[PDB]
Amino acid sequence: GSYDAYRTDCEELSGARTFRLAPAQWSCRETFQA
Repeated sequence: GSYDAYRTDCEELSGARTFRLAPAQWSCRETFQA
């Protein structure tokens, strides 16, 4: 994972989302705009 430490968030948002959908929906979408 961990594409220059940017998508290291976004791999939860790809899978772990089912048990997150807000506490982690706070980085991939805006730290680099997906």
